[PDB]
Amino acid sequence: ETLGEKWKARLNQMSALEFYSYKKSGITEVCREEARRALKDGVATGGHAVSRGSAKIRWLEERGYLQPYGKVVDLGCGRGGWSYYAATIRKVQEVRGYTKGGPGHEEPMLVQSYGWNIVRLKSGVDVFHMAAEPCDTLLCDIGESSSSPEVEETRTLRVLSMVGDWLEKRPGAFCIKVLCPYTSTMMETMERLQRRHGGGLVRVPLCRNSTHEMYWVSGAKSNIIKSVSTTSQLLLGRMDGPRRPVKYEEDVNLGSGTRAVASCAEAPNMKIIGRRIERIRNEHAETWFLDENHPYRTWAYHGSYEAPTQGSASSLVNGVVRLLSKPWDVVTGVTGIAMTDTTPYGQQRVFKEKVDTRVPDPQEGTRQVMNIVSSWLWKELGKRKRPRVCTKEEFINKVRSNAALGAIFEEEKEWKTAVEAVNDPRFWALVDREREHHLRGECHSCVYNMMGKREKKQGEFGKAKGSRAIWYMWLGARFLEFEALGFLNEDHWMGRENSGGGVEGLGLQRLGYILEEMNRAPGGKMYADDTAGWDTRISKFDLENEALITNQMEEGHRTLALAVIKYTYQNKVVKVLRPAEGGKTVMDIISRQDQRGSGQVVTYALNTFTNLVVQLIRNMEAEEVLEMQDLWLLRKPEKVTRWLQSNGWDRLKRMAVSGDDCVVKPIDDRFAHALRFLNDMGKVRKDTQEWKPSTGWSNWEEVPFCSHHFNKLYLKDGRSIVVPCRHQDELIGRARVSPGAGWSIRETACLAKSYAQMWQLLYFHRRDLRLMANAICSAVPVDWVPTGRTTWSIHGKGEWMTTEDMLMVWNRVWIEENDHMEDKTPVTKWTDIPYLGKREDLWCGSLIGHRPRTTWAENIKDTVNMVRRIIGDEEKYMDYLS
Ligand SMILES: Nc1ncnc2c1ncn2[C@@H]1O[C@H](CSCC[C@H](N)C(=O)O)[C@@H](O)[C@H]1O
Ligand SMILES: [Zn+2]
Ligand SMILES: [Zn+2]
Repeated sequence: ETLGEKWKARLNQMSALEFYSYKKSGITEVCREEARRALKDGVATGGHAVSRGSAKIRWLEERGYLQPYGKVVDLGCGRGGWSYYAATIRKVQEVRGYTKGGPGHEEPMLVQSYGWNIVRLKSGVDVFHMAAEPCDTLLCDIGESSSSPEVEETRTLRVLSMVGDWLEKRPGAFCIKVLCPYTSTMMETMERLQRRHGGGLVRVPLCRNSTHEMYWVSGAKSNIIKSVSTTSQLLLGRMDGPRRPVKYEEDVNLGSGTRAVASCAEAPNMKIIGRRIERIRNEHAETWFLDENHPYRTWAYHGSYEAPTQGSASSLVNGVVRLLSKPWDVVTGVTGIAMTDTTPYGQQRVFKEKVDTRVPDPQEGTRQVMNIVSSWLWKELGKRKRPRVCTKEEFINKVRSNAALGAIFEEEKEWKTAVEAVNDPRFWALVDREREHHLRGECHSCVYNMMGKREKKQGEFGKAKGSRAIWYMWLGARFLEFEALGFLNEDHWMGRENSGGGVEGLGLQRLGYILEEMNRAPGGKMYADDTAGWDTRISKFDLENEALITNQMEEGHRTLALAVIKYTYQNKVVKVLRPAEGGKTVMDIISRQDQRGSGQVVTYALNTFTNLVVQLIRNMEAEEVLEMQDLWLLRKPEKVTRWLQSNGWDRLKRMAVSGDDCVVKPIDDRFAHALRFLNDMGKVRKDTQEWKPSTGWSNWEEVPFCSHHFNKLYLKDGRSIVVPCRHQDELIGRARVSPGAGWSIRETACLAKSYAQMWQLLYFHRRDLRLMANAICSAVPVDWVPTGRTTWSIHGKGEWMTTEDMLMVWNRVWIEENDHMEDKTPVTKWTDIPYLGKREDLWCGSLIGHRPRTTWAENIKDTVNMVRRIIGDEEKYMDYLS
C-alpha cells in the first residue's frame, strides 16, 4: 500500500543471505573497535562512547536537528550513549537517564566521560508507568523491532502515547525514536502529532537498512509523508542493484573528567578556616592548583593536588557460607548483595547526588520553635547530669587498636597506630598546642578526612553500589572533641532513663521491649519515618541549638566546647580524593557550614537530640499547638513552653530515637499530616511525596526500627522474649560477602563462624538461619576464634565474637542479664528456644516447604562433611547438627 509497507513486505520475503547482504549495503558505521576493547577492560577514562547511540545523536546535533540544553531526560537510556553525549554539550546542565535494565535488557554503564558528574542513570524503570516531568530537552530511544508491521505500529503508538504527556510540558528540544513511521495509521498519527507538538522526521544514515526507524527531532520541518517516503525510496533502491560498500566514520571521543558547575555554596568564613586551607596548600605547593572543572555546587572549593587513589570496588565470596547455602544461589535478594565501591569515582558518584546539597534555611517562626524546644530539652537532660571535661586518661582507656589515626599534616604522621600514638608524649604535645590555638580563637589542625565506607550493600547496574561518605578528623583533633563534648556519651545523656525517648547503650535484644511498652500507651498508630540522609539535613540552626549545652558548662569548659563547635562543626574543612581526566587522581580541599560529619565524637549523641526536638515539634504541629502562620512568625511563643512543661516528657517517653532512626507513638493520627514544620526544618521523609501524609502501623511487631522489626515469642515453658527480626535474604547475602581481598581459608572460615554465632544469638528464631548456623559451626573447626565484623550497628553489641558456648551466651543475654525477664530459670537445651511463627518466618524470606531447601536440610550432614575437607581434615570439629 505505502512505499514503506512495500519495503517491509520485500524484507520479509528476503532469504537469509539476501537479508545479510542488504542490511549494511551503503550504510554508515562508526569505527567501534577501540571502544569495545577499553569497555571490556573497563577504561572509564577513555573518552569512549558507551554505545553506537552516541554518534546517532552527534549526527542530528551537527545538522541542527537537535540543540540540547538545560534539563535533559533520556527515556530508555540503556548503556546511556545519548546521556553521556548530552553531558558534553556547553548548554546542558543536568542529565537524568531512565531504563528497564535487568534480565535481557541493557543496564547503564558507569564511565568517566567528560561531564559524568551531571549524569544520573536509573535502572528498573518502566517509562510507561512513570509520570511526566518538566524538562528542557526530551530524548526517547524506545522501539523493539518486529517482523510484523502490525506489531511495530502498536509498539510505536504506545511510545507516542507516552511522550505526549511529556511534550505538553513544552520542552525546548526533543528527539523521539519513531520505529514504524511508514504505515497509513502511523502517517495519520505523526501529522496530528506534528500539528500539536512540532518538529519533524529525520532518517539517520548510521542506521542499518533493516529498520525504517526515524527520529522525531525538534529542529526538523518537512511533510511527514514526504520525509517517510523519501526514506522508503532509499531503502527500496538499496535492495535492487549491486551491494554498495559501507561508509566508515571515526567514533565520537566524549573526553574525561568532571564538568564545571553552578555554585550556590555559602561564602567561607576565611578568618576561621583560612589557616588550615593555607597549611594544606603549603604542604602540597608543588602540585596544588585550582581546578576549573571541579564538580562542587554547595561546597566551597579551595584547591586540589595530585594524590594517589585509595579504596576498591572488589567483593569476594565466603565460600564456606556459599557452599552451606546452595538454595540461595538462585535468590537475587541474597546473590545481589556485595561490597561497596570506595574508589575515588566510587564515592564521588554518591557524593554529587546525596552530599552536595544545600537545604534552604527554615523560616524565622520555625527557627524560634526549634530554639524554644532545644533549650527546654537541654535543660531537661541536664536536670540530673552535669557537663564535665573528659580526660586524656579517659580517652586512652576508650581508644581501640582498630581506631583510625587520620593524620593530615607532617607532624601528625609519626605513628603507625592509634594505640602507639596515645602512648607517645610528642602526640599529647600536639593536642596541647591545638587547645592553646582554640583558646586564642584559632584552629590550625582540625581538618576532616573524607572517603567511602566499605559496606555490604545490594548492587546497582549489575555493579557494586557507590559508597557513602565517612568523615572523621585526626586522632588529636578528635580528643579535643572528646574532652569538650565526650561527657554526652560517657555519662549516657541520651540513655532512656535520662532522655525518656532515647535508647543509647541498649542492644538489639532490648530494643523490641521498648516498642512493646510504647504500644501499651494509648493514642494513634506508630510512625517510623526515615529522614532521607539525616546528616546532610542538619542545618546552621540545628548546630546552633545543639551548642545550647554550652550554657550548662563552667566558663572554661564552655570556651573549649565553643571553639570545637565554631571551628570544627559550624565551619568544616574537608579533604576528598576525586578522579581527574587522563586517569589521574586529585585530592580536593572543600568546606561548608551546615551538615553533620559521620566521624564526629558526638554525632550519635547530637543526631539523637536534634531528632527528639524534631519529633516534639511534629507533635505540637499535629495537636494544633502550632499554626499555619507560625512558620513565618511565632505568634504567642508562650504556648510552646506551656505545651513542653505540660506534655514534654509524656510525649518523649512515647518515642524511641537512636540517632536518625525514630518511632513516635502519638496521641492520635494527626501526626501523619503534621508535615509543615517537618519540611521547613529540611527533615524531608524518605520515599514519599513531600506532602503525602505519613503511613503508620497498627501492629507494633511490623514497625521498622534500626533496620529491624521485633516479634514477641513465647518459650516452651511459657515465658516470653521480644526478639529482633529482618528479611533472611539481607542476612544470608551479607554473610556470603567477604571484605578483605587475598584471604586464607581460615580468615573466611572464622568470619563464617562470626555470622553463624550472631545468628544463634539474635536470629535463632529463623528456622533456616538456626540450621545454617549449626551447619557453619559444625563445618568450621571448634577451637577457631570468630573474627571480622558482622554489623556496623551501635545496637549489635558483639556478644557472639567468642570461643564460649553459644547456649551459655544466649542464656546470659536473654535470661540472666535480661531486665525484662523475671524468672531466671536457665534454658537447658536449644530445642526449648522457639522459632518465629511459620507465617512470619515465611514472610521474612524463609524457604521452609520449598523443595530446594527441603533437600538442602536432608543432606546438610554430608555437605558439612564436604566443607570439613575444604577447610581441611586433620582439623578438629564438633557436631552441632544433632
Ligand atoms: N518500558 C521501558 N522503559 C524503559 N526503558 C525501556 C523500556 N522498554 C525498553 N527500554 C529500554 O530502552 C533501551 C532502548 S536502546 C537506547 C540506546 C541508547 N540511546 C544508547 O545510546 O545506548 C533498551 O536498553 C531497552 O531495555
Ligand atoms: Zn582546631
Ligand atoms: Zn520478621
